[PDB]
Formats: sequence, structure tokens, C-alpha cells
Amino acid sequence: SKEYHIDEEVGFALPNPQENLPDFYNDWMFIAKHLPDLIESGQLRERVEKLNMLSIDHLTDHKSQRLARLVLGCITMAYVWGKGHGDVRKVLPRNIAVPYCQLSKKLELPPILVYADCVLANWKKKDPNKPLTYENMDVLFSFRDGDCSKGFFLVSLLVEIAAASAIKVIPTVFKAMQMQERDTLLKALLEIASCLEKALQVFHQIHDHVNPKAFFSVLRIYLSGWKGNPQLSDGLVYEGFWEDPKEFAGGSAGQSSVFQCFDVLLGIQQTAGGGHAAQFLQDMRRYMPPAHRNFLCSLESNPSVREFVLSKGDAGLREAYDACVKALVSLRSYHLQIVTKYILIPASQQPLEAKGTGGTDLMNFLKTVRSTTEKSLLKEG
Ligand code: HEM
Ligand SMILES: N[C@@H](Cc1c[nH]c2ccccc12)C(=O)O
Ligand SMILES: [C-]#N
Repeated sequence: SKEYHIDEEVGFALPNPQENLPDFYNDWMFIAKHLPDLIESGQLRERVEKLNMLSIDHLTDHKSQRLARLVLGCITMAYVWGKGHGDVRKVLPRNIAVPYCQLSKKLELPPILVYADCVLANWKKKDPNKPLTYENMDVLFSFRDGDCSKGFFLVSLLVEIAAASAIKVIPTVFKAMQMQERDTLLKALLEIASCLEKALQVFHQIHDHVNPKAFFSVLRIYLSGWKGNPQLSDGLVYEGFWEDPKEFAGGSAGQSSVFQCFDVLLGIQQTAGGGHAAQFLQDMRRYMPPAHRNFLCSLESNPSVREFVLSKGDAGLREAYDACVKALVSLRSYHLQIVTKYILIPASQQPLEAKGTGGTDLMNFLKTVRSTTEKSLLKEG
């Protein structure tokens, strides 16, 4: 669909994003491309403060603006967190803060590195003739040496793309409901379950390409933001553009449109009830590109797939619907095994509730979200 910016091959991911900006923005591009050296050297904060206020008017198209958001995003995280020890800047310089805020307001995103920046736009194809696989792909920007950002962002991207194979089946589902096509609806649901099952298998790759200790103690702090964060409790002031400190949540796959959309499709009311988990998942829609925010909107306006399946007294159709719900439970149960390996165990090894980069009480949050998904199982009900 061209209206919602959903690619046939890669879904919500930005298809074939640009690898370089125009020569007017070469000051920006140099800093972002050598973050591993400049942060380790300890001269990044000096280089950002001593830099001119470049204008956003020269960026012609969407892909250039998204690359600029990624460049400015990675820079802003590197500036604020620094080496990642404790010395954090609570104020972003006017020369970098103003254009980045204006670029963010143009794309209707917040001025912080989001999922759409560091995963959906932060990749390339080595050889265009070869298919989309880990060995044939590479990220555009990293933070540190040995941070496993290549493995992390690409395995994240590959799961997106796998799960996004079920997006093209969604028009078939609602058309089948409108026309009362039982066999088509059942086949479409089983196909969606199959894509979500394959997304879980693609998740297994994370164990090969990402080291837990590297992830937890190096990379994870550069994905953290400044909403519900003791290190920047009042917020982060943007010099020139805003008056008071402004709070924005750090990045997470809570900001992914694909996993939020299957909860909506299947009638799993994650964003209902007024609890803290519902609040986060609804709030993270502000951190998605406006077209994907519009897609989740369009999806919610359709009649309930759940209500349709429950009314028919049809064991095959219930089972097909349940395959999709089971597949989301499996995915989230496995995601919690990843959380145990990559957050909990590393955290216990270093010398009250643990916070995610997105800013949630992660164990309560994730187990609530899974529990809500488990509640939607029919079990031939
Ligand atoms: C090292 C890898 C990963 C870790 C440590 C991790 C950890 C977490 C944490 C702590 C949250 C809670 C939100 C926050 O406050 O930040 C979260 C949310 C989420 N993560 Fe991950 N995550 C990882 C990779 C992935 C991958 C590959 C996916 C792919 C499907 C995924 C899907 C989600 C989703 C969908 C949410 C939102 C809550 C939900 O719908 O279940 N994550 N993750
Ligand atoms: N929220 C995760 C980090 C994470 C996983 N996937 C992401 C995608 C984008 C940004 C951050 C992430 C954590 O607390 O460890
Ligand atoms: C996943 N954050």
C-alpha cells in the first residue's frame, strides 16, 4: 500500500534507505560515521559544541530526511550519554538541537532516536542481487567498538520483515468477513499465524550475533531516553528551540507498528483499560512515522475479527484464529527468555524495579502484555 508507506518486500521498514547525505551536511555525516572513535577518544562533546547551525531546507526527499534523523539521532544519544559512565549532558547545544527539532517536527516524530530511525532506516544491502539475509546486510551507524549493533539492529530488522509478511494478508481477512467467505478467512488466518511462527524462528539468530554483556553494558545505554529516567529526571532541555526541559521515551520495539497491528487485528486490547502497559503502547504510537500511525488507525476502524470468529460456532475458524494468538504468545514468551539472557543476568553480574530503554517497569510490563495476549485465547470457547 502506497497510502500507508508499507513496502511489499520489507513492510514498515524503509526500503533501500540512502547511505549518505548531500555535501552541505558533511559536518554531520563525519561525526555519526566515527562515533566508536570519537566517544572512546573523549572528544565528541567538544566536536558537537563547536559546530555550525546547518539548515534543514537542503534535504529534498523523505529518505534524505530519515537519514538526517538517524544521523542527528545517533549523535544526540552519543552526546547525552557520552562514554556511558555517569557524566551526562543535561542540555543539547542550539546548533544541533534546533535543526534536529525542526526536522523532527516536519516528519511528525519526537526529537530522539526511535525504532523507525535506528532499525527501520539503519541498514543497507551489500549486494542488491542477493536476498535479504544477515550475511548480505550491514548497518549504517554504530555507537562503540564491540557493541554488537550490527547483530542487534539487523536481527531486529529481520524479525520485523518476517512478521511483515502477514501485513499483505490483512485486506483478505476483512474482505472475507464482509463477503462472508469462511474458507478464505480461515486460510488467511493460518497464513498470518505461519508468518508469526517464522518471525520467532528468525529471532533465534540473536544468540549468534549479539553478546549479552556487550549489549547490556555498552549498547543499551545509547538506546535509553529521558522519560522516567533518574539520570535526567526533570528532562532534557533543547537549547534555542524549547524553553523548559522536555521528556521523551527512549527507543524500543514497542514503537514497532507490526506487532502492535496484530494485537489490533486479532482484537487483543493491549491499549485499553487505562493501565500503565496500555498507556505505554498507545503513547509509543507518537514515536512511529505518521503513515504507520494512520495504518493502525485504519485497522482499528474495521469490524472485529475476534467478534466475527466468536459468533460463528466454527471450530476450524476458532483454531485458525487461535494459531495467530498462540504465535504471539510464543513470540512474547521467547522475548522474555531473551530479556532474561540479555538484561536480567547481565544486571545481576554488575557490582527498585528494572527499567527498559523505553522506560517501562519491564518485567511487570512484558508479563502484563503477554497475560493480556493469553487471555485472548479462545480454546474452542
Ligand atoms: C536483546 C534484545 C531485546 C531485549 C533486551 C528486549 C527487551 C525489551 C524490553 C525491556 C521491553 C519493554 C519496553 C521498554 O521499556 O523498553 C521490550 C518491549 C518489546 N520488545 Fe523487546 N527486546 C529485545 C528484542 C526484541 C525483538 C527482536 C523483538 C521482535 C519482535 C522485540 C519485541 C518487543 C515488543 C513488541 C515490545 C513491546 C511489548 C510487547 O508488545 O510485547 N524485542 N523489549
Ligand atoms: N527496550 C530494550 C532495547 C531494545 C530492543 N529492541 C530495540 C529497538 C530499538 C530501540 C531499542 C531496543 C531494552 O530495554 O533493553
Ligand atoms: C524491544 N524493545
